[PDB]
Amino acid sequence: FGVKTEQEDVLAKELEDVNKWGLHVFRIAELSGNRPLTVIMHTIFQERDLLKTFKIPVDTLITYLMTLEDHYHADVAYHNNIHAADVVQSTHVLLSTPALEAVFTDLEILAAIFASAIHDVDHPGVSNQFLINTNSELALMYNDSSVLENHHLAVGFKLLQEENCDIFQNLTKKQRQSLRKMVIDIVLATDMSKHMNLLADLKTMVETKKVTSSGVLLLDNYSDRIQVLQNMVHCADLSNPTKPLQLYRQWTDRIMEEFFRQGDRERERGMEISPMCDKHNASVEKSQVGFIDYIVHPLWETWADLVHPDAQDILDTLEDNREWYQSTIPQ
Ligand SMILES: O=c1c2cccnc2n(-c2cccc([N+](=O)[O-])c2)c(=O)n1Cc1ccncc1
Ligand SMILES: [Mg+2]
Ligand SMILES: [Zn+2]
Repeated sequence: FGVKTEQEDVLAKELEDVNKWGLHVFRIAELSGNRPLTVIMHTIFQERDLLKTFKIPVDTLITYLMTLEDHYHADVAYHNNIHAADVVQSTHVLLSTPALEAVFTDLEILAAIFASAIHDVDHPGVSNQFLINTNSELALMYNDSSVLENHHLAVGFKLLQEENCDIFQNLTKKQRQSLRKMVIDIVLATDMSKHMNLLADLKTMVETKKVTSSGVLLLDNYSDRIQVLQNMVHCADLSNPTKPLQLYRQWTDRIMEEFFRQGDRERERGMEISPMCDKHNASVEKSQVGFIDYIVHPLWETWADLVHPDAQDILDTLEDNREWYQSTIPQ
């Protein structure tokens, strides 16, 4: 016809909030026919002019994106395509913070967004330790070391080889080598076993924080640049408690569903039930307050310092949600 369907128009209107924290990502998932990752990535690529800059054919991008999304598991409650789309969109917002204006190149931006899109692809909904303890083929391949995170990368890159999926076909070898290194460095840093070290180095960076009069951040070497990009995507990955409570509670329900399912599998197998995975011995409210106090608030407070005052509202929202859960603990 040449004109959008009414569902497509309603989807387009929702996507006008692509640059805002708290996008209605679950509504977009529904309106797009469970294509949140494809539609959100396409919108962001168009907005940042990445198709023109990197000479990506539009049909190749849509084909690759649909293929990537298809390799997230629809049966997995949390680590699915909706989570991927959320992490992409959250990274997209963080990249555009005033404190980071003109800091990153288009290739570095491409790296952060692509890494976000692929960072949990083909997740089975169980932890690295579950895969290790069962002597899974994946664990054997990857020597029990960042098993899932290595796999997410291998799959994200492998899918480029499917029919009309090589979205990097026009990049030079130099551009591809740089992009690849950045993407690998970012996704391997999403392993939660790397969190404390990652946070340690972010703190040190804030301690030595340098800024150019009219104060955008100053980053002079790859180590500093990649460190900020790694922590940015890690912040996006751990951004659920910083969103409006209506969104945050949906994510909590999903991750508890996934965790309890793993616990049920551990129980039926005679394995010890992993932390937070026992549906018969859970303290959801207590656990969220602990999660925030020990992991999420320390990370985000440090990020907020790096980009001060850009992240004040995000940090305020986190603190409100923390107090809500705290007030909800049965004594
Ligand atoms: O993003 C969230 C997450 C997001 C929303 C709600 N809860 C989350 N929790 C969570 C769940 C139960 C208990 C605790 N705890 O610290 O005691 C944390 C989590 O660990 N992450 C990070 C994470 C996500 C996926 N796999 C492992 C860790
Ligand atoms: Mg992960
Ligand atoms: Zn993730």
